[PDB]
Amino acid sequence: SVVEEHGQLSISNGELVNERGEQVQLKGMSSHGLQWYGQFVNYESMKWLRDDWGINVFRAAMYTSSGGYIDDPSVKEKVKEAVEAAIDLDIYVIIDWHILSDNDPNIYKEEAKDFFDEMSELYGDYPNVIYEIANEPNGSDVTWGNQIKPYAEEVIPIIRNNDPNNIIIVGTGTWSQDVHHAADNQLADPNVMYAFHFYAGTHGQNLRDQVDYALDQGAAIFVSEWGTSAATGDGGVFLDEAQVWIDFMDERNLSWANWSLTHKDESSAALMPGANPTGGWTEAELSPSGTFVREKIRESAS
Ligand SMILES: [Ca+2]
Ligand SMILES: [Ca+2]
Ligand SMILES: [Ca+2]
Ligand SMILES: [Ca+2]
Ligand SMILES: [Ca+2]
Ligand SMILES: [Ca+2]
Repeated sequence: SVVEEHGQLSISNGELVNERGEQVQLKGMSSHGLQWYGQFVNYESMKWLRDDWGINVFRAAMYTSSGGYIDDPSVKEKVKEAVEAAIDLDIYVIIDWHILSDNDPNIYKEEAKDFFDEMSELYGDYPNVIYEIANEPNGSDVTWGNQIKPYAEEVIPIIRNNDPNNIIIVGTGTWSQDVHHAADNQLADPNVMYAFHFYAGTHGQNLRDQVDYALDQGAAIFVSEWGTSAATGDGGVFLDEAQVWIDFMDERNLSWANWSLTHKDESSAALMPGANPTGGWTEAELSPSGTFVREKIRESAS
C-alpha cells in the first residue's frame, strides 16, 4: 500500500513529494553490509519490518570493498532479492553502492556505471527504486568540486538513459556531512537528493545548522544513514540526542534510514546477537537502539 499510495516520487523545490505533489516522508532501516549480514535481508524480514515496525523504505547496503561487490559480485544477488521483495511488499527500496574505505567514488567509477546501468535497466520502470550512487565519500582530498560532482555527472546519465525519473541520492564530503558544499554547487538533474549522515552520540547542533544551510539553498536532503551510537562506538546509545535529531527531521519532513539491521554486537545494531533472520522478533531480540527506532517508525505510521 505504501507505493500504491504515493507512486512515483519526485523532488519539488527541495521536497520529496508523491505523484500528487504531496509531501512524502520515508522512514525505514538500512541493512548492514550484505556481504556479512545478508541473511537479515529477505522477504519475510522485510515484511515483518513493514508490518510490525511500519517501515516504508528499505536500504540495501552493498559494500563495494571489504569483501563486497568488487571482489565478490555475487552479493548483487542479495540486492536483487531485496529489490524484488520491496516491489512485492509495495515499499520503497534504496540500492546503495556503499563506498567507505574506498573513499573516493572515482576508485570504482567504471564498475559503478556498469552496476547502475544493469539495475536501472532491470528496475527503472518501478517507482519503488531509489539509487544511492556513493554512500560516504570521505577524506580531506575528496571534495564535491574535484571528485564527487564529476562522478555523479557521469553516473546519473547512465541511470537516466534507462530511468528518466527515479530519485538518485548522491553522497557528500566528510562521510556525507558536507551538504553545504554540495548545496552551493548543485547538480542539474531535478530528481536528485544529497545524502546527510550522522551519529547521535557525536553530531549535534553544528551539523543541524549545516543541514539547514543546505536546505536554505533549495537542495533536497535524504538522511540515508544515521546511527544512535557515538562514532567511537563507545558509551552505548544516545537516544536523548537521537530524539533531538528525530524531531529536527520531522519538522523538516526529512526522509531517513537507520543503521542498521544486524545482530552484530555494536551499539548501533538494531538486533541482539542470535535474533531470527526472518523477523518475528521478540522485544528481547531488539537492542535499545532497535527498540527506540522501531518506536519512532511505529509512532508515525498509518
Ligand atoms: Ca524464500
Ligand atoms: Ca545498458
Ligand atoms: Ca523510472
Ligand atoms: Ca569523466
Ligand atoms: Ca556511516
Ligand atoms: Ca510530515
